Amino acid sequence: SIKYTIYNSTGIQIGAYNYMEIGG
Amino acid sequence: SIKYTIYNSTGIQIGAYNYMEIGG
Amino acid sequence: SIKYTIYNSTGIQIGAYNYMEIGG
Amino acid sequence: SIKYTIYNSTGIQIGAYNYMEIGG
Amino acid sequence: SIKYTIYNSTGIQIGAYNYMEIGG
Repeated sequence: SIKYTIYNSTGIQIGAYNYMEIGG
Repeated sequence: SIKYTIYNSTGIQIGAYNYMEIGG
Repeated sequence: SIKYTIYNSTGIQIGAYNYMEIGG
Repeated sequence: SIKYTIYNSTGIQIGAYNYMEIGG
Repeated sequence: SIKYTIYNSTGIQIGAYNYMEIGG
């Protein structure tokens, strides 16, 4: 019974074995 | 019974082995 | 029983081995 | 039993080995 | 048993090895 809610965000990854790089 | 909800967002990836790069 | 819902978003990728670049 | 629903969005890619570039 | 539904959107690509560029 898990529920996710996202508002006004940037850079969402939903899955496995993903790669993300965030730069200033 | 997982549920995802996204509003007014940018850059959504749903899957595996994805790559994402975010720059300021 | 997974369900995804997206509203008023930009840049959605649904799949594997995708590449995404986000610039400010 | 996966279900995807998208409303009023821009730039949707559904598949593998896709490339996406988002600019401000 | 995957099902995709899209409403009132812009710029949909369904396939592999696609390229998409989004400008502000």
